[PDB]
Amino acid sequence: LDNGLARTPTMGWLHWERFMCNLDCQEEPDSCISEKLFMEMAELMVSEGWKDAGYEYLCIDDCWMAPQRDSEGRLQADPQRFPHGIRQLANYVHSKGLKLGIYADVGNKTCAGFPGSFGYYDIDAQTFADWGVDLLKFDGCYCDSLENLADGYKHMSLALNRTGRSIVYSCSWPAYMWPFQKPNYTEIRQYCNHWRNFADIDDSWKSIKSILDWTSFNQERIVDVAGPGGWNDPDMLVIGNFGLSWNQQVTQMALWAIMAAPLFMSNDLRHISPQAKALLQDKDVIAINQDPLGKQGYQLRQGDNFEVWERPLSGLAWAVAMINRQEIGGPRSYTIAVASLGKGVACNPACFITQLLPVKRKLGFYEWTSRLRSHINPTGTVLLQLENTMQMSLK
Amino acid sequence: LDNGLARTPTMGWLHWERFMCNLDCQEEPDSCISEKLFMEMAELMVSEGWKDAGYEYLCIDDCWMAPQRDSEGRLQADPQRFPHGIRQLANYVHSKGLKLGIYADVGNKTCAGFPGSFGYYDIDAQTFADWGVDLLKFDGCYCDSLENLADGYKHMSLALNRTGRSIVYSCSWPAYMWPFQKPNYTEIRQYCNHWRNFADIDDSWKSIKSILDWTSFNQERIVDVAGPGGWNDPDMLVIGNFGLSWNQQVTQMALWAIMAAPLFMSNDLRHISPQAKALLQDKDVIAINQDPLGKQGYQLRQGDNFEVWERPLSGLAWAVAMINRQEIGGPRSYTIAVASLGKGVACNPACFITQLLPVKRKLGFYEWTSRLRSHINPTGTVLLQLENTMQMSLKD
Ligand SMILES: *[C@@H]1O[C@H](CO)[C@@H](O[C@@H]2O[C@H](CO)[C@@H](O[C@@H]3O[C@H](CO)[C@@H](O)[C@H](O[C@H]4O[C@H](CO)[C@@H](O)[C@H](O)[C@@H]4O)[C@@H]3O)[C@H](O)[C@H]2NC(C)=O)[C@H](O)[C@H]1NC(C)=O
Ligand SMILES: *[C@@H]1O[C@H](CO)[C@@H](O[C@@H]2O[C@H](CO)[C@@H](O[C@@H]3O[C@H](CO)[C@@H](O)[C@H](O[C@H]4O[C@H](CO)[C@@H](O)[C@H](O)[C@@H]4O)[C@@H]3O)[C@H](O)[C@H]2NC(C)=O)[C@H](O)[C@H]1NC(C)=O
Ligand SMILES: *[C@@H]1O[C@H](CO)[C@@H](O[C@@H]2O[C@H](CO)[C@@H](O)[C@H](O)[C@H]2NC(C)=O)[C@H](O)[C@H]1NC(C)=O
Ligand SMILES: *[C@@H]1O[C@H](CO)[C@@H](O)[C@H](O)[C@H]1NC(C)=O
Ligand SMILES: *[C@@H]1O[C@H](CO)[C@@H](O)[C@H](O)[C@H]1NC(C)=O
Ligand SMILES: *[C@@H]1O[C@H](CO)[C@@H](O)[C@H](O)[C@H]1NC(C)=O
Repeated sequence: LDNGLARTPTMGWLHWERFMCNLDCQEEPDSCISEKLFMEMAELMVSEGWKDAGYEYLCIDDCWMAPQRDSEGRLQADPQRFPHGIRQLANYVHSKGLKLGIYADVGNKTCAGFPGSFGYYDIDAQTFADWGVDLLKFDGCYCDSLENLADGYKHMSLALNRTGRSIVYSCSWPAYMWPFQKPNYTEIRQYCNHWRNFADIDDSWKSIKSILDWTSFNQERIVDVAGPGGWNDPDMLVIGNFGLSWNQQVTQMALWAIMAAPLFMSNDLRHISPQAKALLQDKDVIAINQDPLGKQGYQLRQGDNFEVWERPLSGLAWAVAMINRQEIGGPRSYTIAVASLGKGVACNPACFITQLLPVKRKLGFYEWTSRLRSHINPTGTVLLQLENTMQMSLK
Repeated sequence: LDNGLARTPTMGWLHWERFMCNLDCQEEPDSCISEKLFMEMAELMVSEGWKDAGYEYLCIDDCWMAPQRDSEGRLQADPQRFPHGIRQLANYVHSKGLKLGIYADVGNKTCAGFPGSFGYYDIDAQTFADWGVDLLKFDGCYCDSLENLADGYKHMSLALNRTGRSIVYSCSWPAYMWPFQKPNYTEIRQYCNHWRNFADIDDSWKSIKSILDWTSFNQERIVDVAGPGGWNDPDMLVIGNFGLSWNQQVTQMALWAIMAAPLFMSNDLRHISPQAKALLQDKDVIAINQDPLGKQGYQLRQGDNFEVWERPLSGLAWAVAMINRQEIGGPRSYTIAVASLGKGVACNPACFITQLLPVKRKLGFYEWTSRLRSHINPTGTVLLQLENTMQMSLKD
């Protein structure tokens, strides 16, 4: 989308995976969807260094709205859970130097069953721009035909544009056309800042693998259409929650950098382990994700339960990820020829190699015909960065 | 099996899941299957308090033997990886106060392709007893028919008995029997100390869930046949490795106590986190597993992605596990009536409830008519212990 936004993948925090549609503030005041929850997160996004690492969008997913529209056709923030309304919440977020994201749906209802934006796109767009919303996640639930889906997403895109406010526009569009309708990604890119490609993520390794394999399998279709202003969205980071082992967490962070994915954490920032904080705030990895060239990586090869993914970076550099898919045994040795990496330009005549994950370590110079050995944990990933020695010497 | 062994589930360490069939001592000296590996583990089992916690079987899985039997048709310890042979290794293990486990296969070949024990049961049984072996894991690979499977397992059972040495006998029998017909568990418990119900296991939550669900599904056939001297084997503990989140590890430890399962760790004892050590060595949970009454627990109910498992313990005590199977969101609240627990005997007129996992915490006294609330993590488990207040007032 040509609105000058998301020139690098959007980063931030989205409540859904971690907190869901919890409406019981009586029994569960600390994890129900309320203005208090988002204020706490906003405070912490600053004080814990999340903003400094780059995460600046505090995003409300589903279940923020009251059951009915008001007498002027507007969506209403739930009276009990958001008594001070969205506007004040937006103001609070802006004062912390952050931006605010909200959620709506292209159909008659949101996925959780609350009011949809069908036949209200213009009204709803204006309401968001007025409050000071900076990002809209637009979901594809309860849409009766593919035609309405298309028009709806297109309509909201232009409806937002007319308001004159900069709003990052996030579309579940292509996800709702699977598998028997090929989405037009040229078309989707024209109207969206990023787009959800596949099924909802959850707190599991099964989900991550499912997402990775879908991406890699369909890579020819989706990789090249991504770039500054328009990204593929493999969904929220679930690092720091409950369902992933440490190695699986590392795999997500690494691969999301490779895929030039938006980085939306969905976790409890009040209760997050120091390791997780460190991984999610890793400077070097975030830098790979945020690489200004903005070219999405891809799976280079697979076999023997190993996977090699690579991504071209600005300054003729390269990120390379190696995944151990074998879910039995211990750290498994893997050896690749550096000549295979980066279409054979990366290490010609040579390249310097730094490991970024699971730990940072400078591995040194590897010439054009040399081999690299690593040991990768079951379900883990090794992430590397390759500087070409020709480029390196140039100032 | 009526050999006076495994009166409580056997505990120890088995190399397979963690180290597999690694034969490259050249490139990987520290994780290839060697005598050196097992000596290191033996040293550590003592010095790190594993023996004290109860783990006393150091077990060799597949890929210990040479490719060929010697001229007298005996299995040979691989010349490079076990140059001092099994007998010396056994001696070393005994001097540390531990016991030694070995692996063989009922068919023509082991799962990894090494010599099988078919037509050598007597010879092989004698070889083991001579060496000082204390436990045999007997696998069901490369068996052409189900009759041979049965006879083979029966034969080795008696072949071991004839040697006169006490040997814990572990059978993959029913696991390899399942993809054809329903196993006779009365028959299996006659000849086996414990029995594997599954193909294998791995370092994954997927595997744990799969094991739990099959066990609960088939609990009518299998739970009641278990008891002192004969146990259901849901396979190795994978805690402390790579593929499980902390919560999933807790779930495995808790449920393996409920199921009166053997506790064979498969991990690298040289590189294990303090947390994993603490959980694997947890005194109270091990005590539940090792409860002398020796009754296997069962799934009490399931629904809404919650599961309740319970186990009767001696002294009219009860262990109760509650699993959150929902793999999305956060700590989900769950509430049960204490009258439902322990066939309604556990908390009548009341019970004292202690939480053992994920942390230890005294909850208090609960009347027969009261409800208990917990919050359980996605893929986690809460493990409780219930003492009845009639049994408590009987402090005299
Ligand atoms: C509503 O839709 C309209 C119609 O597309 C949209 O207008 C477009 O806005 C973009 C982004 O602001 C304009 O692109 C700019 O064009 C100027 C002049 O040629 C350039 O100098 C700008 O360069 C930027 O990008 C560079 C990186 O690529 C940066 O280095 C530099 O610092 C600049 O930031 C930029 O390319 C575009 O011309 C219009 N298009 C048309 C046809 O008018 C408008 O933004 C939308 N409104 C809202 C509120 O969303
Ligand atoms: C080979 O197979 C034979 C035949 O099956 C097997 O003999 C059995 O051994 C067991 C264990 O040694 C014997 O069972 C015990 O018998 C005594 C005396 O009658 C009882 O006191 C025992 O009762 C309890 O007390 C013990 C507590 O100290 C416990 O050990 C025990 O679990 C009980 O709670 C117990 O029943 C049994 O008598 C024989 N059976 C027959 C028919 O001979 C032999 O041990 C096997 N040999 C080898 C080397 O494995
Ligand atoms: C998918 O959609 C895009 C954008 O609408 C198509 O590109 C346009 O094609 C139409 C012809 O119907 C032309 O009028 C425009 O000039 C094209 N615009 C651009 C920017 O290319 C594209 O052809 C469609 N692709 C498929 C396979 O249907
Ligand atoms: C929503 O509901 C109306 C009335 O039932 C229907 O005609 C319309 O097509 C629906 N819109 C979508 C996008 O599903
Ligand atoms: C081992 O091989 C022989 C020859 O093929 C066969 O007759 C015998 O049944 C096999 N044994 C088993 C248990 O598979
Ligand atoms: C299993 O077979 C044995 C004989 O081997 C017999 O005693 C017993 O009745 C059978 N049990 C069942 C459950 O069929």
